[PDB]
Amino acid sequence: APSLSDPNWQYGMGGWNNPRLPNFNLHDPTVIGVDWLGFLCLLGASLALMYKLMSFKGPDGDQEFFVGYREEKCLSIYVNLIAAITYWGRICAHFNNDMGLSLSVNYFKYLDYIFTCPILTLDLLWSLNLPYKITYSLFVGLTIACGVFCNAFEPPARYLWFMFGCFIFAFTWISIIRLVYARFQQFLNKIRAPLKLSLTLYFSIWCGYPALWLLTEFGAISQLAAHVTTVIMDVAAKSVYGFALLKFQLGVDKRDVWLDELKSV
Amino acid sequence: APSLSDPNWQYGMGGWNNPRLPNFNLHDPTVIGVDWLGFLCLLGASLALMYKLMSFKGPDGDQEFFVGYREEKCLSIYVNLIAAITYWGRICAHFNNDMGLSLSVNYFKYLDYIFTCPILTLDLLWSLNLPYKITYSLFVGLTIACGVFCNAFEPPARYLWFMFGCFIFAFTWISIIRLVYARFQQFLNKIRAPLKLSLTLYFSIWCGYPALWLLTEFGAISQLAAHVTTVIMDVAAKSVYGFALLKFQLGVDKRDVWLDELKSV
Amino acid sequence: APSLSDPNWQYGMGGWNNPRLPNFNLHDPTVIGVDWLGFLCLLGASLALMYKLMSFKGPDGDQEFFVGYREEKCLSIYVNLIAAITYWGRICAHFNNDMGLSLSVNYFKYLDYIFTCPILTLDLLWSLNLPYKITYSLFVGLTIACGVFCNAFEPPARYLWFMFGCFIFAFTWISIIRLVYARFQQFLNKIRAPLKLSLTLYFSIWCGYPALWLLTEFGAISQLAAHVTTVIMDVAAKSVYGFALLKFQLGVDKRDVWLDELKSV
Ligand SMILES: *C/C=C(C)/C=C/C=C(C)/C=C/C1=C(C)CCCC1(C)C
Ligand SMILES: *C/C=C(C)/C=C/C=C(C)/C=C/C1=C(C)CCCC1(C)C
Ligand SMILES: *C/C=C(C)/C=C/C=C(C)/C=C/C1=C(C)CCCC1(C)C
Repeated sequence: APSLSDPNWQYGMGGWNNPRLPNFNLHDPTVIGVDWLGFLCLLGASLALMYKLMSFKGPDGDQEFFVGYREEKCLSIYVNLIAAITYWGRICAHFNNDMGLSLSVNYFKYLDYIFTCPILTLDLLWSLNLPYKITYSLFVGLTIACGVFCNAFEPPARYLWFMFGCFIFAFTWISIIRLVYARFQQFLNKIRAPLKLSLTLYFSIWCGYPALWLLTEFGAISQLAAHVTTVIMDVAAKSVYGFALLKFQLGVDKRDVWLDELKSV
Repeated sequence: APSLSDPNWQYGMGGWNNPRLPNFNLHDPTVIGVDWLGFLCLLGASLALMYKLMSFKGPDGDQEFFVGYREEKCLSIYVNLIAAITYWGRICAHFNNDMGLSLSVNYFKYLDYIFTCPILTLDLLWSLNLPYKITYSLFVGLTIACGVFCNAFEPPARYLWFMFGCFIFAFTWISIIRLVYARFQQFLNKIRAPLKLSLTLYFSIWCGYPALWLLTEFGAISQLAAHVTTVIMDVAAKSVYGFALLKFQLGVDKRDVWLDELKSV
Repeated sequence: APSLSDPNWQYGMGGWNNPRLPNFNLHDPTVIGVDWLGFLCLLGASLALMYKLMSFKGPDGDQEFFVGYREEKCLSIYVNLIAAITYWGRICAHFNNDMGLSLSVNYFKYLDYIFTCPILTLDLLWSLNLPYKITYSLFVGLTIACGVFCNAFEPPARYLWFMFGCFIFAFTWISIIRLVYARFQQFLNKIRAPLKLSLTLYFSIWCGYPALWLLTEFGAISQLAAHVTTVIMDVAAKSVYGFALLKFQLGVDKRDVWLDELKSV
């Protein structure tokens, strides 16, 4: 009796077809332009990061492959490159008239984030030498899986999965923010306002994904606007972050007095 | 000519439909109750482990994030949490009348074990400082993949995959048991009978999965009884294990004389 | 309007059905024999590597589990074993008349390579102590994913994915070859011609995969010949490599003067 096809519901792209959202035309000029812009931004950021890292000769300017033997510094590059590949799929799907198996790369919403967000969290926590560097990465991965199930499934299980992922993300993100603030309250030793604004806005960009999902679900924001905003948030979250960290963890052993093991909060 | 739909066989939930097993009603009160109990047990165990670990301040009571900078101690928590998420899916599938895409979380038998058993084996071998700590984890993962293919496929390939996974598991488990006995014959220095009973019964719980599959396949044990027994075995294998290890590897560097590199068997 | 089924194209095994290639009879005696030979070769190589590694007692002949506590030496074994499992699936699919769900193990071309090539690259770069040991592993993985999408999708997106994977592989492989030549120009201190021939032919075997795909795509080489050549290339690339490295990185700490961190190219 159990089956994957409930005959009381409709299905389409990405799983359950919400009866209140109209069909989203993936072949609109706005969508093609925005996807091209996102792919170009991510690929350019990845190439520039790779050039700036591999070309670094070390603090004393004699160590070829200085970053090659210190792999944790390259963790940013992958986060961009994988994203670029995902966006490349979108471009391919438009050359195929947004048709057939080519859509499979981005068929399920938030699935592409499974291979990026955990690595971004891991690199952010490793760069600042913070505790629970992988535990929170796994928690973010489970959040992404919860979101994938939520967007794929029918209303009841969809909302239950959303709630599960929401508490997991809330706990992990509050913990990460407290750790990062504790670490950065030592750096302060003009920079204060810009640093605080950058930190709070970077946290807000992450917090804005579930807000966008909720706005899209109940017909507040249109699907086209949601797509454009999602592309902008992905670019802002991934491209800048690596460049911001590049001028910070270059030519260091990552065990300085500033970045020693966190003590007393 | 090749196709994924052999017209000489029937198909249903989880792949091939055995013509000798009746359809298993996933919407039975017993199944809902047992799945709720399993989810509650796994989630409670995960939360209690997380609280007891993150709250540990170190041997001298001055190291906040003592476990945060020693990640290998948290490897237990993930094993539970992932399991809980899997069980959460079951609960979601019952709120959706055991219908539609919601079943996809537990569509394929033993697939959920792919992300838990390797981590459990890795943590068990790392805690006791034993050799081949990852090789046996990968072997267990390949065993889980073999079981997934076995349950998914039609009789001939099903039995061949079962046989392959069976020898892999036999070799890996005998090796692990010999290593664990060699390590624990030093600890003995009242505890002997309880420790031996706990160790042998924990090994028996792992050994009982293929036995349950064989009993279910040939109509000895009913599918409902198999489901209840599988839930009990999962709880026993995962919830207790972490709590048992918690009072052992707390506030240590994991390189003591007892847990030095194994020598002479 | 978007759907995974473009009605202007045909579909079959592995995704898009090329209208210029005839249906490939997977139940031909040549295919069964070649798959059996490949499975036997990979499994025998894995078993012999495992026996020769686990049985090593260390440089001074007193360290049981010498390789067990030095895991990076076993990275070869997994590369073979996983491959064997994949080939096992093929054998299973022939016992099921090349029918039904059993084909799912090898439904998508190059998907099986996702879990082998990255590990092979990682082990090769780690054994010689070379930089970017994981970055190039991830690049090879993304190349394999690009190839999977290329073979799965319809002509336009297929060729675009092929081009993307082709540049990624070109960059990564030229970088790896330059690093390996730089490392091995120190070893030279009769061996020169055999070593150079082995190195260049091993690189050529890797370079020959996209060449085989291009030859198959445009009806130059027949599908049966492509299958046999692919099996031979897999055996040559995986079985020999581990045995070649076995007599090199046995009973060493992997930080000798020859294998110190690469300097000045
Ligand atoms: C580059 C892409 C990034 C950083 C994406 C991040 C995505 C999230 C943090 C998503 C979070 C979600 C929840 C907290 C609730 C469930 C829905 C999600 C997946 C959108
Ligand atoms: C928490 C869940 C756990 C520990 C599950 C463990 C499962 C196994 C050890 C399964 C083993 C199997 C075989 C040895 C043969 C093939 C069938 C399996 C997968 C049930
Ligand atoms: C044991 C199997 C091995 C080593 C397989 C290796 C495969 C490749 C290096 C494949 C490379 C490809 C490209 C560079 C272009 C796209 C097509 C591929 C995947 C065949």
